[PDB]
Amino acid sequence: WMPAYACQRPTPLTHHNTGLSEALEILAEAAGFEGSEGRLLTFCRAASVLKALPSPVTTLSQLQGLPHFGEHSSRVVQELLEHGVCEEVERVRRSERYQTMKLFTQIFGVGVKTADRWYREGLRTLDDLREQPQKLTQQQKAGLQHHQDLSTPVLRSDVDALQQVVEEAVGQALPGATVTLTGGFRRGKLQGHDVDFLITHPKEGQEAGLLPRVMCRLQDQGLILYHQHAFERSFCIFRLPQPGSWKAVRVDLVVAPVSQFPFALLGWTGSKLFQRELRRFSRKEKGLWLNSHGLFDPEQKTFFQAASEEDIFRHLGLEYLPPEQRNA
DNA sequence: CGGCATACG
DNA sequence: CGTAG
DNA sequence: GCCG
Ligand SMILES: [Cl-]
Ligand SMILES: [Mg+2]
Ligand SMILES: [Mg+2]
Ligand code: NA
Repeated sequence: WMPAYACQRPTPLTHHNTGLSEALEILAEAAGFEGSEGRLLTFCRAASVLKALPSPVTTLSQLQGLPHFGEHSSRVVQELLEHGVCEEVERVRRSERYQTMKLFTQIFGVGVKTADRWYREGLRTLDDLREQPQKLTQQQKAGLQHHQDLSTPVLRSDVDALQQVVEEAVGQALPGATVTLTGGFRRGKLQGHDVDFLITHPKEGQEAGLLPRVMCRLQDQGLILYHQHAFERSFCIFRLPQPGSWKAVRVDLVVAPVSQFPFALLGWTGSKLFQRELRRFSRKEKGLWLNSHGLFDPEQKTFFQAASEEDIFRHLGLEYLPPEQRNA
């Protein structure tokens, strides 16, 4: 009675198998660092299955019949249950390759392919990167300059303050436009790496051209430490007040027309695995194509209208899950 | 075996 | 190539 | 790495 797709089952933020899921997610991350997207997906899916269980796994027996647990993931769990550590996981953790790829990929502007190239060139530390800055993109220069602040968690107190300043700019840019908190905070997280906001307007079409107007106003208020600048997604670094000072915070701003707002809200609320699984479910089980703009029936060549996330779950024949249960 | 989500900057 | 969930 |  464990469904195979993560979007078919509630996954709360906190659960009963934290240590086991964390170990599998190390292997998933390492698989991604080597370009093994299929193995990354299986380890992520197996980890997420454990997050959805109603109690702790105490015996290997309890994995039988669970989807995404075969010989490899079962052996990892068996060793953690019997010995408290998995040798494979500890070897990954200790490896120079894992540690450096993790360090490099957590820089804003650096992905797996860039990190891997730097690794092969012999680079290992952030100061190694700062010693050859003409090699860096301006986005990477920003990510490196701000790396320390961006490594500090954002608190829910921080979010409320940023939401207020974003609403002020949005209101001047387009009266009546609204700002909705999305991402991990909408799933109930008390901390985050960034803050995600979704912007729309109740009159279809009025949101066209909005984001440049919003960003120009935030920049004029001195709040933008970095951004890339027609566009509809902005990946920014904001100045957030602190006692006697301030800190840099990643903020994403997205604009959607109100007709697409439920699809954008669903996508930007995540989790990442939940959205991948939902889109896979849509296509492979229902023959419908889902993204953050809409839901397409490729046979009738028609888009589904949705007025709510509830509509979208119903369209897909899935029982509704609130954001707090999408923590796959 | 093929498949593994699907966009925008 | 990077970014997003 | 696992599923269908
Ligand atoms: Cl793979
Ligand atoms: Mg976020
Ligand atoms: Mg984000
Ligand atoms: Na990065």
